[PDB]
Amino acid sequence: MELKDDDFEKISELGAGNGGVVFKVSHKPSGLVMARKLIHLEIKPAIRNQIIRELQVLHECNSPYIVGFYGAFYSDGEISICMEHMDGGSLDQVLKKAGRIPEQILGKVSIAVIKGLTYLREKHKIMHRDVKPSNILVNSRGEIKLCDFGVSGQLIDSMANSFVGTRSYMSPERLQGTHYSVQSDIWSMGLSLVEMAVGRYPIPPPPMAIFELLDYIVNEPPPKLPSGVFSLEFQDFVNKCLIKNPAERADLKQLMVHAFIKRSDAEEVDFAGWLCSTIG
Ligand SMILES: O=C(NOCCO)c1cc(CN2OCCCC2=O)c(F)c(F)c1Nc1ccc(I)cc1F
Ligand SMILES: Nc1ncnc2c1ncn2[C@@H]1O[C@H](COP(=O)(O)OP(=O)(O)NP(=O)(O)O)[C@@H](O)[C@H]1O
Ligand SMILES: [Mg+2]
Repeated sequence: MELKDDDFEKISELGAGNGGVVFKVSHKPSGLVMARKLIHLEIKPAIRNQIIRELQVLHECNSPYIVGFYGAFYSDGEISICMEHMDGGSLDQVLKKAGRIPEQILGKVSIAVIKGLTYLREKHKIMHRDVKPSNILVNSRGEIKLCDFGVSGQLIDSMANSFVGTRSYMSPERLQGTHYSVQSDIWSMGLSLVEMAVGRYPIPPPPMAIFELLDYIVNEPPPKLPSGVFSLEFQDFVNKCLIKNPAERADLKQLMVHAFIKRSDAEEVDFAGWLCSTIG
């Protein structure tokens, strides 16, 4: 869209994670209100421009289930990724205001997440590589969209994601040296669903620093939903997502026809209204 740091004006901070900070900004010359993610990396100009070059592909993403992209550029040691502003935030934020999320809302989220993944896989042959509650954004129109996926191979390598932060959604196969695949996103999604359903990160079942957590994941059995509160469909769905053997774990075709999804797809759920009310 042709953006440059002076076009912008800061409205407020939407939040920060381990690797960056996101601002709600005004893009003055167009009038657009967007979210601006700033990423700071101590890398040589060569690979940096390679990142901005690779990030340019986000322009060709165009799906109801994928967050909107406006442009990526570099300035002042910061890489800027400029997005559709999502007025409802991430599901990780909603989760703090709501404590936990209803399995009917979660069925809608799953249908969104599944469709978004398939879109990225069918249309761009990229895997998401970071499906978690904080990377699922919602807005007051009741839309549910994925962001922060691995569009840039250079950017992935530079961020050394795997050891940072306190929670991990990495799958067993990956932490045992397997090549990355869509199955690994299924595991992430199920672990996400469990976390959003019960209201806390499932591993371990009710201090653990990253490496122990990672060891715990490849060794202990997978997390499961509690015993009385959720339908037996929702927990078979989540169970089929968290099968430790990627061979057995369900795939997107299978999940899309699972009992839980068929029902959720039919249930008349007012997500926007549930949202503006849970957080207003
Ligand atoms: O922003 C990111 N992650 O957030 C961390 C920094 O706050 C981000 C990270 C990576 C690299 N990566 O790929 C996933 C596996 C782990 C990993 O390290 C990447 F390739 C990206 F393109 C990113 N941004 C991004 C993508 C789509 C939209 I629409 C908007 C965006 F901002
Ligand atoms: N397009 C957007 N619209 C509104 N809020 C956003 C948008 N993108 C990101 N955010 C918020 O900005 C904050 C940080 O996002 P982010 O930088 O990716 O850290 P994170 O994904 O939460 N954890 P991590 O990826 O490990 O650093 C979160 O609270 C998001 O909900
Ligand atoms: Mg994120």
